[PDB]
Amino acid sequence: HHHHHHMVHITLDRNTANSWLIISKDRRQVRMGDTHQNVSDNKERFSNYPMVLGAQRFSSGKMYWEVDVTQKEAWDLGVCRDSVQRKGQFSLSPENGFWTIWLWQDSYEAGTSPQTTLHIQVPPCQIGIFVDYEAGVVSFYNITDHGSLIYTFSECVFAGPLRPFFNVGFNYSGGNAAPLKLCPL
Ligand SMILES: O=C(O)COCc1ccccc1
Repeated sequence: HHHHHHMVHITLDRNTANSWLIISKDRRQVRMGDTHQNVSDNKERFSNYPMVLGAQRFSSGKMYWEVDVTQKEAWDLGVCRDSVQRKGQFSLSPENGFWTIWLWQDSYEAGTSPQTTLHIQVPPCQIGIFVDYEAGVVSFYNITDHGSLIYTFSECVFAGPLRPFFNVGFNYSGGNAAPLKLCPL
C-alpha cells in the first residue's frame, strides 16, 4: 500500500482505560496490570474488558497509524464510534459501532457479525490501520509481510466521530502480558 503519507500521531486517552490498564508516560504504550491500578471510576472507562481509546477524534479525511503486537496471544484493534457502549457485555461489530480485527487462540478474525476468518501466512508483529472517512473504508495491513492486505471493511456507516480502539486482552495464560505499542512515523 501507499497510505503511509496519511500517518497520524495517536496517543491513548487514560480516562477511557479499563482500571487495570497501565499507560506509559508518553501515552504510546498500554498493557494490562496484575491488579486494579488505583484510579477513580468514571462513565468513560470500559468496565468489562481491557480496552482503551485513542484521544484523537476523526470526522473527515484519511488517517493511518501502526501498532506493535509482538509476542501477544490475544488482542483487538481498529476504530470505533465515540458513542460506543462502555459498561457491561457487548460484541465487537459494526452494528455496535466497531470496525476491528483480532487474534484469539492462534486464529485471526474480522469483527463482522458473525465474525470472518482472516487468511494470514506470516503472523504480524505490527498492524497498519487505514481509515477513509468519506469513502466509508477501514483497512488493515500486515507490516511484517511487506504491507500485505489483511481485511477491508467497506460501505461502513460510521454515524459519528471515530476514535482509535485497542484491547490488550486478558492474561489468564501468563503468555499475554506484552503491551500494545503505537509505532513511530
Ligand atoms: O480476571 C482478571 O484478570 C481480572 O478480573 C477483573 C477484571 C479486570 C478488568 C476487566 C474485567 C474484569
